[PDB]
Amino acid sequence: MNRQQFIDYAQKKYDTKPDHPWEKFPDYAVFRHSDNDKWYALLMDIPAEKIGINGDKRVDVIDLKVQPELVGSLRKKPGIYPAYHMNKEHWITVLLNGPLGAKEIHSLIEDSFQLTRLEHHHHHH
Repeated sequence: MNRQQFIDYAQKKYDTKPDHPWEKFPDYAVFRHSDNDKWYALLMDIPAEKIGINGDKRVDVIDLKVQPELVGSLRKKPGIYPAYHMNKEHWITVLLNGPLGAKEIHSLIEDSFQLTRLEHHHHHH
């Protein structure tokens, strides 16, 4: 899967525009819904050695939010490495330059989308 596809896909399904809070990182892109509040989606190129792969070539990865019980299912698939941040089950690093298929990624995102749905609750009774 190429980044151009990810950027066009997000603007197509998430209709969200890229953001870069840190100017020292213009190549970094962050997607978030201000109408949903609470989310995590960042795309950045990190060394292949930072994902556990021996290769020293740089690769493109994106943050994927999943449920604590579906982490084993998604994390079981190869090419997907766990987040190196403080969390792990909440956010999972996915290798776009990996063996992951475009249709396979779309299915996984659909599952994460359910958690990024707008208006989680709003009813007096």
